[PDB]
Amino acid sequence: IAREDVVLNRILGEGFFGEVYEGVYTNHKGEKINVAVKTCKKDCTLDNKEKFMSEAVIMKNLDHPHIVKLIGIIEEEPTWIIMELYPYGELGHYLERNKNSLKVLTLVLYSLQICKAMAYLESINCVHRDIAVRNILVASPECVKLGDFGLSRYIEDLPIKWMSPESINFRRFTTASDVWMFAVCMWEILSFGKQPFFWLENKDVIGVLEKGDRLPKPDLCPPVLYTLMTRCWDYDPSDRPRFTELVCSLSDVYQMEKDIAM
Repeated sequence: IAREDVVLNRILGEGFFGEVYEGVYTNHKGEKINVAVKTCKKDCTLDNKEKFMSEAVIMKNLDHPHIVKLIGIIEEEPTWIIMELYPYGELGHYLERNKNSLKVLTLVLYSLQICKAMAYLESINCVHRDIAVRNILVASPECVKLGDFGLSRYIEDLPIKWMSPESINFRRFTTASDVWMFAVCMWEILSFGKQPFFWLENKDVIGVLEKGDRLPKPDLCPPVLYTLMTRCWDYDPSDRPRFTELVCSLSDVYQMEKDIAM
């Protein structure tokens, strides 16, 4: 991709490394595609440059239907990472807007799509750390895509309401802590974008969990899905389901629900 094929139109915001813009990419076929363009401060360390490109290389290579797509990378030295932009926007707002017309089948499907992307990351022992409806983008009513990795992976040695006990307490982040967090995101999806522990302050959260308390069953949540969430919320990471098993349970629930609705 040539720099002249991307035109920047406005500031989108500042991310962890720079300097993120909204732009238009023009295809070799001539199609105009809307894009986000992440940049890295030219006035920054060796190491941040490294990390900003490391992130670009992961997103480039994941190439998963339920992970947000990288369109290209301009390496030369005002570096642009060109990401696909999704005008349906964030899942949480999408679920809010559409609560009155969405069916449970659709929410199970979204949960299943994110689970598959996670099982892929799990296969390569790659920890995402940011599995939340605010960080998932609606490509189409048929397709959701998990967003950017949690930036804490770039900080040398917080979404507290989404995090496992060992993450909060001990800064531990494993595929197992991602499973805990995935189930919170499913809770959000089955609650139409409701924020987890919305009645608590961040400091309250660890106390409630130690006492064995958990997020309640969303009203429209299939019981099977709630007991599945409750297994993900085991204090013991090793007692938690792996994403591969989650993918099988969710597919089973999807096929069950699909028959129910037709």
